[PDB]
Amino acid sequence: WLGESAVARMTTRAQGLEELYKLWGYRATRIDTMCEQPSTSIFQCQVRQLNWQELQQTPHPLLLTLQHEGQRAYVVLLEVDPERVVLLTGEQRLTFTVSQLMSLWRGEVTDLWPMPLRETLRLGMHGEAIEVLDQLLAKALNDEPLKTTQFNAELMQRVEWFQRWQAMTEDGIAGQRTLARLQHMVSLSEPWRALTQEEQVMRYPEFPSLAPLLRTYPLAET
Repeated sequence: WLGESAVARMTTRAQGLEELYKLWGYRATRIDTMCEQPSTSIFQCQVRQLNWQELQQTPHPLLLTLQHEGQRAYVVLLEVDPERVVLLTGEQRLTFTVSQLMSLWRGEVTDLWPMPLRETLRLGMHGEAIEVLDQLLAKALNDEPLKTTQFNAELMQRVEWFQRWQAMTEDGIAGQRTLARLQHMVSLSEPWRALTQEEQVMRYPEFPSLAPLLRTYPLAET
């Protein structure tokens, strides 16, 4: 595996995704780690091809596919900067330089993120989905939520402010492009940040007790 056989511990995507779900605090089933659509919980799972510039911009951990002379292996990327990536193998925390990463990674990632909002939300609608919209927008904008259950005129102005920041049409409707960007960037909880930032209260590869996945979506009504 060039010189680093430790990185290549997890040999299937399902094994890697089981580990990636633990970073989010969840115990995943065999169905969840198939990464097939439709989703079986509020999480989205997508395989994508990234370049290194794109990988550096990831807003949350990813599963990297490593390839070496006809073999595949899978490792969790926990954090990344221009010089180094921090990898989780299911047994060890490793740091790789850019050179080490590029010798083994050919672009493929599998990305998991929570996406509880999967239907268009617009002015006049109300319900738990609107409260969740309100909370995610405050998190993305780094400011305060309205504490509203109603998609009102002021929430609409906040959708537009997010839309303009993200270079998307500023129609004030939280439709597919707007909710997909919002929920890939931020989540209601990000337990994985506990592993990023002496010595450690919970040392990897140990995890605290995991929760079952959330398998209901918040509703909204017209």
